[PDB]
Amino acid sequence: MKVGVVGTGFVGSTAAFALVLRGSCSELVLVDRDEDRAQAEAEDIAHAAPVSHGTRVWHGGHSELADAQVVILTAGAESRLDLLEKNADIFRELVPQITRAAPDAVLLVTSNPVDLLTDLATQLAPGQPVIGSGTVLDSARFRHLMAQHAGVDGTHAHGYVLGEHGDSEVLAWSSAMVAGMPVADFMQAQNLPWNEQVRAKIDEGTRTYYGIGAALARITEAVLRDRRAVLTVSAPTPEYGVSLSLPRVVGRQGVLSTLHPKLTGDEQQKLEQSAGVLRGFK
Amino acid sequence: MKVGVVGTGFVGSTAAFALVLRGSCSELVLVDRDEDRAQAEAEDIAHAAPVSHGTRVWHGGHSELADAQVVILTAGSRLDLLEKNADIFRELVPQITRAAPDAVLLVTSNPVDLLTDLATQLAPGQPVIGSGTVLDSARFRHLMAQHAGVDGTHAHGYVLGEHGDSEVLAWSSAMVAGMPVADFMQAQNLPWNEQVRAKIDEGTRNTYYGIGAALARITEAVLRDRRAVLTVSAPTPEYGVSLSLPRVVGRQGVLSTLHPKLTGDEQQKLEQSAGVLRGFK
Amino acid sequence: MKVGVVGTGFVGSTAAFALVLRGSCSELVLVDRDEDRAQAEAEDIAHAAPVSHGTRVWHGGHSELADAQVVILTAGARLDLLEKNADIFRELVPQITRAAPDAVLLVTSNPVDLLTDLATQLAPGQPVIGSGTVLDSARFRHLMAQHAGVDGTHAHGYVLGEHGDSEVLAWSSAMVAGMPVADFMQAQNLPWNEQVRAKIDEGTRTYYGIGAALARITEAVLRDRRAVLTVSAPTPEYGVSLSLPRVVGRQGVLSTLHPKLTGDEQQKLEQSAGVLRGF
Amino acid sequence: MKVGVVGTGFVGSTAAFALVLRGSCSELVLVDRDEDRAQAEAEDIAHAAPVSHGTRVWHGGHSELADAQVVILTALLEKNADIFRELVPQITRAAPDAVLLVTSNPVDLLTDLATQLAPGQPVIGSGTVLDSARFRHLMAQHAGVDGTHAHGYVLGEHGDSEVLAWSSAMVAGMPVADFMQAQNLPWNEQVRAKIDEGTRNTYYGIGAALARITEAVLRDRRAVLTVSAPTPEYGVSLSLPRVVGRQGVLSTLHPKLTGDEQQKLEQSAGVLRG
Repeated sequence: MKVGVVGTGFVGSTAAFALVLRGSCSELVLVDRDEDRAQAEAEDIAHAAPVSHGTRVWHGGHSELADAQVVILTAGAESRLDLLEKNADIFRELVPQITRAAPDAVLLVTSNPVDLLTDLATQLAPGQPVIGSGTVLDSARFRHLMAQHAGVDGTHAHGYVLGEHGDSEVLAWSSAMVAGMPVADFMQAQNLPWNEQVRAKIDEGTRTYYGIGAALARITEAVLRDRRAVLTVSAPTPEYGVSLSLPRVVGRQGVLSTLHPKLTGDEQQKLEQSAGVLRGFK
Repeated sequence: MKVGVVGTGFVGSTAAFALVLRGSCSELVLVDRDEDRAQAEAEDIAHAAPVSHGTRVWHGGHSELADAQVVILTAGSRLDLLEKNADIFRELVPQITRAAPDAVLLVTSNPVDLLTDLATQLAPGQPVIGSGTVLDSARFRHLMAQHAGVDGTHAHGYVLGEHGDSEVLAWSSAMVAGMPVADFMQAQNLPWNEQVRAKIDEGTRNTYYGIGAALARITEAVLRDRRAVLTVSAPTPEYGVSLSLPRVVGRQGVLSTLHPKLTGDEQQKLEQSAGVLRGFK
Repeated sequence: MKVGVVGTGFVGSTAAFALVLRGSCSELVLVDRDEDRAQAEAEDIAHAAPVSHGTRVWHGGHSELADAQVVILTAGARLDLLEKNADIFRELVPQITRAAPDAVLLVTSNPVDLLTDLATQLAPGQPVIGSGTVLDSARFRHLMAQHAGVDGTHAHGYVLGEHGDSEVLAWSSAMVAGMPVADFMQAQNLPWNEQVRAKIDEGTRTYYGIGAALARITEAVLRDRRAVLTVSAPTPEYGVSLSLPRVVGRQGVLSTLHPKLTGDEQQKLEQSAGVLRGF
Repeated sequence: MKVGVVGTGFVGSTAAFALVLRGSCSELVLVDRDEDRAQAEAEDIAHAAPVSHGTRVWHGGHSELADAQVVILTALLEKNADIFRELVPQITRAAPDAVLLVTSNPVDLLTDLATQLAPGQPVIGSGTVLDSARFRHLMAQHAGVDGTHAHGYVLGEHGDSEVLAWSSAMVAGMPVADFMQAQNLPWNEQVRAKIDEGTRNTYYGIGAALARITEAVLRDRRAVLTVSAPTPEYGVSLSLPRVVGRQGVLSTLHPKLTGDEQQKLEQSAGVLRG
């Protein structure tokens, strides 16, 4: 199981560290324009590998991505709009280099804006699975906070953050669930406080790169182990004409299917306004 | 984090193996009447420890359980098994309470439900829990998830009541990816019907790897105070017996009980299940 | 990463349990003549996989070994004992080579040494390894470490030769924290004598230990770990398959490291090899 | 198992991240003068927690270290002492039993200081732990084998003045040189000089190393680590190989060095006395 990360900024290297401490893969290659930085991160992360499951780590050029199952594209560079078209330029340079070396690797895009850059990466790489990290972390926070308030472990909480990664994203309260009940219903049965204030609180919370680092590793593990995990990753969503975060089953071949949630009229509305924002910039 | 397991039959040693392999605890004591088997299983399991986290394994008498956070009690006509097994418990549980009065007692011997009742009275003022239907609930989830084409963590569902032929599958509350299981099958256009459900029901009602691993999960829930929702067996006043329902489990043991909303039929089947146990009790 | 285990007696199933619970592989197949047992143990072990890294577990026929990186051959039923398992091997190994021609083949049946020789014959052009003295070497280390009072990673030592009573403990190279064990024991002012050392030698000479060892060998291959393991392989200097320390990786044994032994240890070794030369 | 970290600079939060990712402990408190920083990272890190270990992570103040088994102090020496003089007593206040793991530079003297401020409590510094680990990793890499089969210590003062004990360097139970000879791999003053550099040189390695030291404590493992502690045959706090457990340093293993090796060591000892 071999993984490459392109761009060893903070996100790339935190993800690489997470992958290593976790034993997610057996080979990990760091690839960056600033070779030296790549060199230094690789060598520092190396002396960390878990005995029970070591990982060859090293830096190299794009040709080293040879046989990567997953490549995590973290490369990136004032209006959101010229962050957008700087990174588009960087992407047009890199993605073809990636496809050249690892034509079959699943491409995991994380640079901001992730949704639009996932769209770009998709067109620059038509014959490859391309996925954006999208709202994965935020969905994870949404669940973590609900579970924290319910007094139960996080695996017992279900909930999605949908749409555009950012202020525009939508919390699908309508589908939020704890121990197999709608959240309101769990809170009531447990005589715990639930209301607009508590939800509003969670809302501000849902919205360092450790969280994203770990998340990127879980998305990667889902692929590496052909896992069919449900993750709200960003992908081209034809109903909306743009790449967006919805829940998607993820495994070795990337996105295996997309299950659009049944939203309230108000949630569905925010979602479409979200999609509009992205349509323009696109 | 210290764990003791009493009675080193297959279940106890398989659990211990699971505990050590996952690094669940840093200290593990095997306690058995047959002090040579105990020492063998302890010296053998001792080898299986994972570097990235080691565990000190050894065998001892009941005094060695001192300061254990969890003790797994595996020592063991149904009615014959039961009383024969109750006698053993009346001997052992007090020796356990002697050595570790504030440890969580995890009962796994069959019949687990009634023996959890017995243990609870032999050891008042100490958290007591039976493994109950934990493994069955897990199978139930695993089978739905496998049929849904999704990882098991996205499946929710309980097996309630008596551990055995009488346990109830709470279909009414089976959930996948946030939806009722059928609604999810309808959304993925996967087959869902009585026969699919009856086949899962067979796989849920069935070598001790499944139970060993579950035993470790419950244990880890306590050691790490994780607030895991597990269908473990505890005395349930509404039924006057110890049976399995979903319970939040943490360091102090059962922190609360979540009585699920069942269909008439299920509640009916649960009460009959409780009757059977009152009958032995 | 896919592994298939063949023959689901206690060793194979314990090995499978260890692999699953540590997440050693993503994909695991149990294959046995007794397909009912295989199905039972596969369904049970499946229920036992940690959520982080999951493993798809199932049972099947030999054709299911398709694309295994490692196949653990544990099938088994003295000259007679040997002649019965040889027959079984002559039936199975070619089935394995059929479906998984590039799998590393990890032989554990007894006698492991001679059967590793047989399997090597039956499956040329494919890495073949026997579990040999891997577990024994681990106990040897564990027991010294336990007596020295330091974690086991800081003990070094090999059990060489024939798996069994004839196996050789290479005391002459035993090491604790980078020193010869005697020197370590003296520095820490602990007892070291013929009576302590024979009690260790005793604990060195249920299947949890071997299960976990088999997993470790398998993980070495799956991850290409370049681990030094005293596994069994044909050793031309002795004309038989024997346990020596070997660097084990994705392609199996990458090299053999012949240890320096005392004249006495080298003797016990060649005596050990003589026997096997008989079979 | 409870761990707290004082000071959530890079070394602190990378150490905590590593603890949380490996599920090394169940509770983890970040304690910092800058409570806003401590708050997110507790919140961000909240998350890298694997499901099947798993850890409660939060921010708070010194009182919140209560019942900690290990406290990692990551919060120049001149200034850093004034800070220790304020914090260590606050730590000893709340967590009197905790093993005190000092990591700030200079870690050696700042360990001696902390030992002063906190008697009757195990105190150790991270010392040369990371460097001993690089040293071994680089030999192993060159030998073509896994890191566990390499043995080697970096001794003395953390920094430019530390001693690689080439005299006891070992691969697969042999002297590194003897292994490279048997394996037919190049070994020559040049190769070693390269290793030397890499050995003695971003906070991933130190983060992971801090976590491994913490786990040795938390799990009472009896691990041999080259941590810094007051060493009475040098009058200063030094890195030697020491057996480490739940009660901190259980013993000290003074390695047999060449005259030239013991040379640099004793030399550095004095450069320490001030």
